[PDB]
Amino acid sequence: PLLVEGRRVRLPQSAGDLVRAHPPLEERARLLRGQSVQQVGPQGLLYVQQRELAVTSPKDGSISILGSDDATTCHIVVLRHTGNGATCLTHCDGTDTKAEVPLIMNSIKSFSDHAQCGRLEVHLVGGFSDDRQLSQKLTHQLLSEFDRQEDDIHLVTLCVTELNDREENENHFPVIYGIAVNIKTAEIYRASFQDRGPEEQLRAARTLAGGPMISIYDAETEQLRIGPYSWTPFPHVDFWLHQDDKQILENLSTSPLAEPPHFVEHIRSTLMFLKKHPSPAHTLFSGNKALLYKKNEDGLWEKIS
Repeated sequence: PLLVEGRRVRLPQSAGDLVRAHPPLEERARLLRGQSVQQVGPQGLLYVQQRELAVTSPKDGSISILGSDDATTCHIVVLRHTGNGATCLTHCDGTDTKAEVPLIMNSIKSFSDHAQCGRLEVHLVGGFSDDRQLSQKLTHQLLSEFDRQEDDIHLVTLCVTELNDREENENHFPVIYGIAVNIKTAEIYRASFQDRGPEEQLRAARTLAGGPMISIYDAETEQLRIGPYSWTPFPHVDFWLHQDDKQILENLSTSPLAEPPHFVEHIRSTLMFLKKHPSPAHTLFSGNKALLYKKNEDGLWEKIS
């Protein structure tokens, strides 16, 4: 079940009510939202896209930071076992929370040396007071699915939906769009990311074409493993490529007036990839082999094999 201050949480309950009833959550939300946004460089970074999951631990000699960005209604989730340091960061968008939380739980529960020290701590960040109720729905699903777990999960950070909302000219949007977690130190902080590779477009196209949440990193070998992926031709991709920015925003985003400034540019690059690669299973991959990337000496991703 989900625990706060050592006691089970009553659900359903709004995130605002939960934080207001528990000073520790209120303090964490105050501090997190008050932090200035740090521009995190590529060294030792594993950037996690929407509908992706990455897990590793302090033993990792390649990755020291996990992060994700560009969350509007989406929630960034961090689950960490404080004893062995195993840390999983996931960028949820509400596609299948019921299936995604078990992916996160198993990502962490496989790690050994978990009984002598520490405990499971979960962190939820993202969303806003969007008039489609999408953020609120995702908050409810995440809290519910984590609470259904048998293991004790300690809710430490809850900065979602109305807690993450701001208003300008009567339009609402998120305060926090992105966060990073330092595997070694366990620090979670507001972050932005300029380097979101490798295979940025391929991974974006997979999600835009409707793929489910996937785990992208193999901690044992310290390798990003991308694909193989498969999809059918994206409907009317040419048509959507030739629409103006406004129609792209209103139709390919569920929070049209809250997206970051480079949203349309990024989705156009993704649509172009889909137009160029209508069926990638046998053209971007050979022998059902994944694309393998490792960190080089200077901390940047490099393709191998």
